[PDB]
Amino acid sequence: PDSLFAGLVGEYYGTNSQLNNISDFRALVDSKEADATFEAANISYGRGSSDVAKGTHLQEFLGSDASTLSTDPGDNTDGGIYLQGYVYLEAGTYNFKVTADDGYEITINGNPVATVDNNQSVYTVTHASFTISESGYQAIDMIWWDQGGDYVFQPTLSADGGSTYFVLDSAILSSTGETPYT
Ligand SMILES: OC[C@@H](O)[C@H]1O[C@@H](O)[C@H](O)[C@@H]1O
Ligand SMILES: [Ca+2]
Ligand SMILES: [Ca+2]
Ligand SMILES: [Ca+2]
Ligand SMILES: [Ca+2]
Ligand SMILES: [Ca+2]
Ligand SMILES: [Ca+2]
Repeated sequence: PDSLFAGLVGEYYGTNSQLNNISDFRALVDSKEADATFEAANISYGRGSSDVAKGTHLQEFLGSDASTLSTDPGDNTDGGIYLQGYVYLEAGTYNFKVTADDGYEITINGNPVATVDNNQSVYTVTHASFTISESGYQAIDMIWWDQGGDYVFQPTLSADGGSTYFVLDSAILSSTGETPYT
């Protein structure tokens, strides 16, 4: 049985090779078991400096969510996270606005909805809108990585045409698509 919690299933991977793009991070994910798992219940991480994969920087980055880490990973030069689960969204139009260093990819119901396929110092991108056809728990996954240096990841979502944005957190996240009461 997979645990039911109000969050996404989180996996952290570190490496001593360079992460330049999404494909490099996905290859890392596919190469081994996660270096740590966690519950991603408040997806607003960092900012910090001096490499996410070093020392206690991952704990600092994950903040509130770090108390669910399965282990304290050892040092690596580069690292990132893979998150997967469900998010409750009513039918309608939405768009992401993401602050990040380095890059990332977010997909909903299998379709990319926010992508930066390269390294970058902290930058905020307002992404194009997408539609949700039916209200309910939508499948969502996220990739984010740090190639080194500074690191931050905050993917906010608007349901009202960019007037207001919210962080994805325990109000609407579900690890399995069942309703959490936690
Ligand atoms: O590639 C752009 C560049 O600024 C990279 O160096 C870093 O320190 C920063 O966090 C970013 O990853
Ligand atoms: Ca894996
Ligand atoms: Ca560590
Ligand atoms: Ca924090
Ligand atoms: Ca906590
Ligand atoms: Ca690197
Ligand atoms: Ca960086």
